[PDB]
Amino acid sequence: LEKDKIKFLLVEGVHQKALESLRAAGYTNIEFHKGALDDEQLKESIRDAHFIGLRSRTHLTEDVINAAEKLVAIGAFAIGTNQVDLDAAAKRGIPVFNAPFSNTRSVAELVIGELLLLLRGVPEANAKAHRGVWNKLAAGSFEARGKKLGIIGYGHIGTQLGILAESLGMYVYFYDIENKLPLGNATQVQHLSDLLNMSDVVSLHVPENPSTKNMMGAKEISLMKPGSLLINASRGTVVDIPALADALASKHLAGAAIDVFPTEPATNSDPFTSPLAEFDNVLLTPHIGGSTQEAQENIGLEVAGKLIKYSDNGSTLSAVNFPEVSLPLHVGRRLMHIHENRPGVLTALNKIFAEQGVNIAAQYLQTSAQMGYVVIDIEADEDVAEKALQAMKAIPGTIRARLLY
Amino acid sequence: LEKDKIKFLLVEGVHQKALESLRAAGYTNIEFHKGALDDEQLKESIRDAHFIGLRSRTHLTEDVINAAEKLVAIGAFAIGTNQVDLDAAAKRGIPVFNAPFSNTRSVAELVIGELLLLLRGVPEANAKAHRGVWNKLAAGSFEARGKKLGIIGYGHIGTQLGILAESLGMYVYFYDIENKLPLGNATQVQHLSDLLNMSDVVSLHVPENPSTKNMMGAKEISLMKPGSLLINASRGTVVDIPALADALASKHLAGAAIDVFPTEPATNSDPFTSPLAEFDNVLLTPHIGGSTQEAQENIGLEVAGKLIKYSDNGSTLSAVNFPEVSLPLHVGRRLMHIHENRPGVLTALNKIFAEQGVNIAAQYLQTSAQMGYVVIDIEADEDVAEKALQAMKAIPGTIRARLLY
Amino acid sequence: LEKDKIKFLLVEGVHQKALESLRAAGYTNIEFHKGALDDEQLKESIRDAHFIGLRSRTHLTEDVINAAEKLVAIGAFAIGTNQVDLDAAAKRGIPVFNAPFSNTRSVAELVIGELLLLLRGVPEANAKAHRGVWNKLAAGSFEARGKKLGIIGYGHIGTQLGILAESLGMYVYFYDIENKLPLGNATQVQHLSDLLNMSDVVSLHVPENPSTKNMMGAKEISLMKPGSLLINASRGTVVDIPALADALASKHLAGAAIDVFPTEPATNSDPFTSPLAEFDNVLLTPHIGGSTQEAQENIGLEVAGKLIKYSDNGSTLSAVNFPEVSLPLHVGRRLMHIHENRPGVLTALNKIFAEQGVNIAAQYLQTSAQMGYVVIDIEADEDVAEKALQAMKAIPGTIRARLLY
Amino acid sequence: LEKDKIKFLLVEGVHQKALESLRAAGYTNIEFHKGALDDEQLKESIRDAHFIGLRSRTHLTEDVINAAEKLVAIGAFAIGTNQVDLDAAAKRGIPVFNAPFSNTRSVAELVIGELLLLLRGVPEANAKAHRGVWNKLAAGSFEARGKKLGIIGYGHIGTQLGILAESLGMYVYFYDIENKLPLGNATQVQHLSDLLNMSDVVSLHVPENPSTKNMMGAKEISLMKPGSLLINASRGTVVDIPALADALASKHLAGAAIDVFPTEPATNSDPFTSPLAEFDNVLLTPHIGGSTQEAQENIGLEVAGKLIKYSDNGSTLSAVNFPEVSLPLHVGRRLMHIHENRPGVLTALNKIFAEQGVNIAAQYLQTSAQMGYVVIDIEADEDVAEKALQAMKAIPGTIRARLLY
Ligand SMILES: NC(=O)C1=CN([C@@H]2O[C@H](COP(=O)(O)OP(=O)(O)OC[C@H]3O[C@@H](n4cnc5c(N)ncnc54)[C@H](O)[C@@H]3O)[C@@H](O)[C@H]2O)C=CC1
Ligand SMILES: NC(=O)C1=CN([C@@H]2O[C@H](COP(=O)(O)OP(=O)(O)OC[C@H]3O[C@@H](n4cnc5c(N)ncnc54)[C@H](O)[C@@H]3O)[C@@H](O)[C@H]2O)C=CC1
Ligand SMILES: NC(=O)C1=CN([C@@H]2O[C@H](COP(=O)(O)OP(=O)(O)OC[C@H]3O[C@@H](n4cnc5c(N)ncnc54)[C@H](O)[C@@H]3O)[C@@H](O)[C@H]2O)C=CC1
Ligand SMILES: NC(=O)C1=CN([C@@H]2O[C@H](COP(=O)(O)OP(=O)(O)OC[C@H]3O[C@@H](n4cnc5c(N)ncnc54)[C@H](O)[C@@H]3O)[C@@H](O)[C@H]2O)C=CC1
Repeated sequence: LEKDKIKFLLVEGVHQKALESLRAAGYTNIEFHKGALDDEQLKESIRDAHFIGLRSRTHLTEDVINAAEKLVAIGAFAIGTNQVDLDAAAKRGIPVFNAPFSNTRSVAELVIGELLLLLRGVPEANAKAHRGVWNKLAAGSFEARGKKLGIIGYGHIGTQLGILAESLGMYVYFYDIENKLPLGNATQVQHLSDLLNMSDVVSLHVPENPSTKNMMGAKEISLMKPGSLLINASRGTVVDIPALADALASKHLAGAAIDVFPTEPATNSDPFTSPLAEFDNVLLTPHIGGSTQEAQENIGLEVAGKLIKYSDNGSTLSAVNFPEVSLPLHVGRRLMHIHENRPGVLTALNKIFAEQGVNIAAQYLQTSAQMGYVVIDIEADEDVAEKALQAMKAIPGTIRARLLY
Repeated sequence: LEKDKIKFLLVEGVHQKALESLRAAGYTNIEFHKGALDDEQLKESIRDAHFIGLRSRTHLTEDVINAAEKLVAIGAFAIGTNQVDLDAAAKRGIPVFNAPFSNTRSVAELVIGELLLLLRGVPEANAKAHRGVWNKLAAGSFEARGKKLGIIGYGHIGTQLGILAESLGMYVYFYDIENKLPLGNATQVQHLSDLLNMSDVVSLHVPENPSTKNMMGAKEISLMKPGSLLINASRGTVVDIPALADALASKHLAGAAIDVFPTEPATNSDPFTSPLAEFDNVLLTPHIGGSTQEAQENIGLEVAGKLIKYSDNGSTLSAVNFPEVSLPLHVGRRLMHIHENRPGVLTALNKIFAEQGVNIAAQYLQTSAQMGYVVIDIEADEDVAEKALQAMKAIPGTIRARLLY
Repeated sequence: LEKDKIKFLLVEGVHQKALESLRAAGYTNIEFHKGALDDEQLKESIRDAHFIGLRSRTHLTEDVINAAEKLVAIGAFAIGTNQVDLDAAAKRGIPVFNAPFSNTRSVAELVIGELLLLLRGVPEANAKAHRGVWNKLAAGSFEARGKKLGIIGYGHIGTQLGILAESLGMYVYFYDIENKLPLGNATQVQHLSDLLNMSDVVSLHVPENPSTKNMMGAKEISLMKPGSLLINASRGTVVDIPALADALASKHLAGAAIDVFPTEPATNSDPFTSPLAEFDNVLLTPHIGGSTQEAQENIGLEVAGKLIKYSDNGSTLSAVNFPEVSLPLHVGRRLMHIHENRPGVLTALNKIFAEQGVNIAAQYLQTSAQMGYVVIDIEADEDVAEKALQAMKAIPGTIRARLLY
Repeated sequence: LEKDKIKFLLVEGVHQKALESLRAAGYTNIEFHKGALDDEQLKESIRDAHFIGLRSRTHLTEDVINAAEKLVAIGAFAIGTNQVDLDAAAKRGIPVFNAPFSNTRSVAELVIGELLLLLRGVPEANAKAHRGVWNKLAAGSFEARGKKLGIIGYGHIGTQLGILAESLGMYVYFYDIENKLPLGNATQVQHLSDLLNMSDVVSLHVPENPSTKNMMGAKEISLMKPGSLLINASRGTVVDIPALADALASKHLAGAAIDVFPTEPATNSDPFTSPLAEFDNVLLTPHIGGSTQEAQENIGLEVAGKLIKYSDNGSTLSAVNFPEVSLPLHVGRRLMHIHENRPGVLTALNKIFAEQGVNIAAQYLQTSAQMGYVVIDIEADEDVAEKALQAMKAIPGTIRARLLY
């Protein structure tokens, strides 16, 4: 304590729940910033920080990282991590954590909201009325009850959209490359062409990979029904946008709602441009599918939590660049040791304790191609432990070591 | 039999379902127009029409009414009846029907879909995207789940909305002038000003009358929760729009969705205007709160129902310009008499039967200020019912009479 | 008022809500008894009572009734009415009311409770342990989730059992002689033999009529599956009990739960006897399917309510021995008149008013084979009304007449 | 391959599902008995058994354990393990498995079905019917819906019960020693004495330990609601039965249902006794709270699972007499070592590899007071893994070792 000494750098305004999680766990040394940092402020604030929490805007680059001399772990208080040089962090024994599934509710809700209005032609009607034009009609406008919703991608987000969708009395269909257990009354469809053929609304919730690239093409969309609707709040590489423009202006689709795009304005000052901008029957949203207070508080708890666990017990459960290891806290003293993955290391580490008659209660080592990470609980008094820490460090191939408690 | 001679006039493209169930009832004499008729064509095609179904643009004026020789009843295949001269129709013993509550589901689905998006600031963000501005920001966006919906007017629409909002995880509170039995875990607040203080979202669902006129004024809006949303898809008299504008401008409210206005464009070619058109964080819809295909079908089944029933059995249950009468069909010949509300008419009608030894089985007479309407079941031959009808037709004060069967 | 004068006799301890309903409506002249009355106390308490409320134990016999000289209406605060001489009451113009559907919840709950334990062999195990015998086994014992429940009789009770049954994850099947709209996920089965063939538990909810007499016979029960269960909380004539004994002792059925029997102990002191009494795997209950506080308070409100409505406005909606008539309360003064169903009466009644220039606002007459009942609102001051009341009485065929307000 | 040589012994008629999923895993060497084995047959059929699955009557005693030459692991296909000598099994490096929570649904369905009937006084009324007494009386019978269920111990069973009780319309409150996240609209009461004051039905679902021993004593029972019900299907230590008897006798409680007792009959031929056997308004069941066919199948899938896993990959996750170890299967040859918990063993094991240039990929060692258990993945040939195994087997302190693959 010596915890009043362990420093937390937090940028881009994470949720205050992250901060109150740290305090609750006795970590008060917090430097907090609402916005993002230029390099000279970043390189300067980070250099004596044991942990950093950032969002999607800060680039933790190989050099920024090597400029940080006391850095123990990194927390992406967000989903994405590409703003971070994982291999750079990993070579310095710095694990990186994220919040992969902490805003599925926000995405599910957005698609409900959006399909209701698109079904009803409200976006077109809303834009028209902001330009003085009144357009009252029932023809072409539908209720949601009794319509068939097709979910492409039945994961965390796809499944919970399913539930909200039944609650409103929609029939729910879905297609995954994996077989899944239908929830509520949902039905899996074998071929995508059949799902497309009988859905009134189609919503995509797939990840970003060669199999999902331009997955919704001219061909696929020609397979949706006349007057159907396409929503993409997944990833911007998933839908062929020019194919969709053609489909909107020929009126094969009645509308659409898009949140993610092949290229996205780098910041809020840069211009947004898309051929879909000229259609009033389309909703366009600045990749905000997950951008809520509720979600921002979820991520702030999970990721703040994840950092505290690692500080307090060395858990790398769910680290994205690192060997996963965690150990239930039972007995004696905890140490950890990150090193190059080569023979003899673990035996040298344990030999430090066998030689002097010290018992080892538990140990967990896991490896990646090039690196090994181990946690040991040993039974000894403070002194012996301080000293073994010292000896652990000298082991050929040692990257880093720490006495946790 | 007789049913073939009975001509039905349908204008303005009512729902096929009206034709279908008129047909199932044994009514096949039908002139159907998907469009509106012109003075010249209306007056020549209604000349021999026993019934007419119309929508919102056909104007049933005393001129037209008094020319239509054979007319028995009118059906407004809509909620409103301002297009029809109710007083003239009444004067000729012609009941007017409509469908005040066949729109319930469309208005509720609309309120939900709007409150989802406003909470998320999507309308404003969509507006910005369409003009090339990217505004990615999670501050101020909220999930719907966990928030408090405050419903004013817990009737047909209020209650069904509360159900949906509970399926979304919202907490449902309401305020009404009389005491209501709550559905699910909704909660009646006894004072309005508490209902407004606590609500994240307020939605109005009340009639148009002296007591609701500008009921949401500056005072009431100033009581709503800071950063809350107001939604009105009830009627256009109900909310002071200028005061709503001030509330939005000062940022006391974070948005609204208005579907009805103090005055509305008559045609669709007519221009629309509103102080609220200056806000991107406001949804403005052209009074389409009930404009769906499903609603058109509800209205179609129900109003045809009401005409078929009035035809087959004289029921004026739910007529809007008329004494309400209904009588279970059990026995004998049923006869119908419409007359001036003055002493002695009822007696003379019944005397036709008493004096010739004919037993009366049922009779229901109700009155308006000015008119009497009475249905009668008698126990007699066909001949007798026929002569009776003739005598009835000559009772002083008589407006019209009919042998139903 | 003159309401402090109108007397209510209440026997057999109806729920106190009935009493507080009467007070709320200004009727305080209440004689209340917990138990039932012998004839000499009954003939004596009833003779000056305008209304009586009884249960299933008091026999209101033709003579008891004729002994009551001020009796206006009868209320069966229960379902059954056979304890009452309907034709005797009806010939004196006394309508009889009941509570036909005010305990469906109590019956639905009982069958849930009972099928859970029967599935689990708990009744047998419970009786065994009260005799010192411990019998722990899993074989033959099942959970309710995933079992198929067959409802024979999908009415008020059958439908709500369905809902409770799905809540527990049972598959719900049913058979009715009428086509019905399935609730939740319930399925109608065309032939009874198929329902019997695939139900794990079968529960009967049919009325008492020639079509339901011994409906469950040896034949039918040989059609249930080995180890299935039969529950009857409908009527005692519905199930062939000796057929069921044979089926229980051969173990074709694993158990049963019966609440109603062909003959039932006339009172609580008389001996109950049945061949099913020797089976521990059978539940036997003293026709208590509907016997709850909740139900007793429901019936007390409905029936007390029904009496007050008739006193206050002459409504005979739902009277079981009487012509149904009711009139919305609009204008002037209300009178009612019960009479023999013969020509001339109604004309004489209305003539009383036509002759002196008094307007009639509304009238509702309805008839049975032998009797007519009419309600009239007329527009006159107190005096004219008192007098017409007097004249109404003298009309040949008049049974009874009353000035309500 | 090897899997054929691996003999599985199943006694006491476990669920077919155990055989099925053992088979799917590639394990077909199976001796199955639907019944219990006698000393003489058990000891000769287990002699070469690699695994054994048993129930409650087979007594795995140190005599049997130490004779069984080839035994690797034991599976208690039940919740309890008192029949197995855990300490002896541990001493020989033989883990014991069971299924503590495969019974959840059966106990909940039981509590519901019992609370339905007790509220309705059916047990007492059924008891009377069976001896020829008819007791038709609605006073004191209540519907379940609207009443308050008070759950003590909101774990696996507590929570799932609260869900069912909410489907029945009951209000769900709970009390637990640590803070729980409520499901549906359940409500955690912070003081127990408030939970007891307000409850109409109390149900206990807590472990057997020093803190629960007679936790429902005279004091606690006297705090329950007058006319309330107590249900215990947790464990027999938890409730003072004599004091429960006094509460029932004084009519402070209106009934109870007890499934577990301070001592229980061993065989089914043994006699049962309880002061509570004097009450008709008490349900007594022979500790069958989890005795269903479905539970037998759950337990069958799960325990076989645990044996198959320990076989295929060494996981001792959830073993009851053993260090818990689990390791993701990624690379190389996996080896397993069980030994005395004393300095120097770990080091010698790892030295076998370090000194011959063999890379260690993962390792998980956990310890009990007295024993060490460690799994290891190495990067080496088949020959090498084989010689290694031999050397490992000779490390001082070694109890047993195994080349998993
Ligand atoms: N719009 C926004 O602001 C945000 C976007 N997302 C994105 O939404 C997507 C889904 O997120 P989660 O549901 O949590 O991911 P998930 O992994 O839980 O769901 C992905 C599902 O897609 C299925 N799938 C993968 N490839 C497929 C293929 N090519 N064809 C058909 N099905 C396929 C997988 O089997 C899996 O079930 C992700 O790409 C995520 O990044 C997530 C949060 C916010
Ligand atoms: N946007 C659209 O196209 C449509 C608008 N509507 C309008 O919606 C409104 C509500 O419709 P329904 O629920 O069907 O009507 P409803 O008659 O069923 O419900 C009206 C409720 O408001 C309550 N109420 C009356 N005055 C009140 C006051 N002063 N303060 C608080 N509560 C009051 C009444 O007690 C009643 O419960 C009506 O004005 C109707 O014309 C209905 C359908 C479509
Ligand atoms: N156990 C008790 O303490 C009580 C018994 N009951 C009895 O339960 C029965 C059902 O009550 P409710 O559901 O309110 O009556 P209900 O009339 O609402 O339901 C009767 C249903 O049975 C169907 N049905 C009639 N005859 C049939 C036939 N022969 N074959 C197949 N289906 C047939 C009808 O179509 C109708 O849907 C009644 O007999 C009632 O008296 C009701 C309350 C309490
Ligand atoms: N009748 C039967 O045949 C069966 C009996 N059981 C018994 O049921 C009991 C509960 O089972 P599960 O819910 O699976 O256990 P669980 O471990 O999942 O739940 C136990 C809960 O009780 C709480 N608790 C512990 N001590 C407490 C105390 N002093 N006061 C209040 N709460 C306390 C714990 O925090 C935990 O939430 C166990 O004793 C188990 O052995 C389980 C299955 C069948």
